[PDB]
Amino acid sequence: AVRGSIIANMLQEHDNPFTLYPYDTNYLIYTQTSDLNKEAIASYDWAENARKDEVKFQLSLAFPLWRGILGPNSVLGASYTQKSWWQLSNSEESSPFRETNYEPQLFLGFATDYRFAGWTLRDVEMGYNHDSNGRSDPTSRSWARLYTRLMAENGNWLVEVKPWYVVGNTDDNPDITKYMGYYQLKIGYHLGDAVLSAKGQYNWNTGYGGAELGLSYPITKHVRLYTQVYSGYGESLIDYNFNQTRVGVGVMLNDLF
Ligand SMILES: CCCCCCCCO[C@@H]1O[C@H](CO)[C@@H](O)[C@H](O)[C@H]1O
Ligand SMILES: CCCCCCCCO[C@@H]1O[C@H](CO)[C@@H](O)[C@H](O)[C@H]1O
Ligand SMILES: CCCCCCCCO[C@@H]1O[C@H](CO)[C@@H](O)[C@H](O)[C@H]1O
Ligand SMILES: CCCCCCCCO[C@@H]1O[C@H](CO)[C@@H](O)[C@H](O)[C@H]1O
Ligand SMILES: CCCCCCCCO[C@@H]1O[C@H](CO)[C@@H](O)[C@H](O)[C@H]1O
Repeated sequence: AVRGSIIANMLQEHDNPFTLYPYDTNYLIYTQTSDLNKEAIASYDWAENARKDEVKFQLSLAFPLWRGILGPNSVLGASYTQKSWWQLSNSEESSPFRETNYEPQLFLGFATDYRFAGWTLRDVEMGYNHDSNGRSDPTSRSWARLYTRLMAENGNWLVEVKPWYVVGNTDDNPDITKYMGYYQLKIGYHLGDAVLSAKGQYNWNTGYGGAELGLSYPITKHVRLYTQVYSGYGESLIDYNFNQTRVGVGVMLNDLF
């Protein structure tokens, strides 16, 4: 059961306060994109010398703020997630960071046990999300969402849906919905210790969207070899309206399950 189940995991108490909880996946991979969006970041010095090969990484942690707030198997929690695109090899430019996306959340989560013809709905999570790239104009992007996260498992499968509703200011990128849509779908499949996964969003009206396929395998007890292939719009905020295909290879700690 407790395999990829975020909320139930947060409920399990740690003896050491400095032992964190994983929310999303944690990885650092060496990537190569098909197109490096220069239009958007043109304001930057290095902009011209921008290379199509960046070190991409994602950090993702959850913090239980208050267990049992709404009954047993409930938690008022927070998570922090950060994706970074880093022109590491771009030595002529002093290895700049092209983009970072800071994504903190505040939610009410529940660990559950509903049945769906084989499936079990394990997580039901409802919260506020903020995602900005901490840039001063013009390369500044930001948007906010009220969201619901639902995860269910059934054998080697995991399915998580995340519908959302936009709230707050969207001026840095008013039309962001046109590229992101109204929800995120995520599928994981366990083939032994190999984990195949897919994560995506798609605005069924505008035809815009994006996908991310992944495959990982344990290098050791805690670290995995991870291969990623992103294609489409919205890889990062600064490229939300930019299309691209990105293949990368690197290491991972936790996968979706
Ligand atoms: C975990 C391994 C990755 C190590 C990366 C080194 C830490 C550098 O840190 C990065 O510096 C950038 C420079 O402004 C910031 O934009 C990023 O937000 C920050 O993560
Ligand atoms: C929409 C609000 C999400 C539901 C979360 C509230 C947590 C309740 O918890 C649920 O209670 C059910 C009893 O009816 C049990 O059958 C489920 O296994 C249990 O997870
Ligand atoms: C299901 C409830 C989840 C608790 C979410 C924490 C929400 C606190 O988040 C708040 O949401 C407001 C939206 O009404 C925004 O205006 C505030 O800026 C934001 O801080
Ligand atoms: C638990 C099942 C819910 C899955 C979430 C999918 C809902 C996203 O559905 C979207 O809702 C929008 C709002 O009206 C519509 O404009 C879009 O056409 C529709 O795709
Ligand atoms: C989101 C990740 C993409 C999922 C595609 C993986 C398809 C899994 O495919 C499954 O493989 C099993 C073992 O070979 C078979 O027994 C099942 O019949 C088959 O559905």
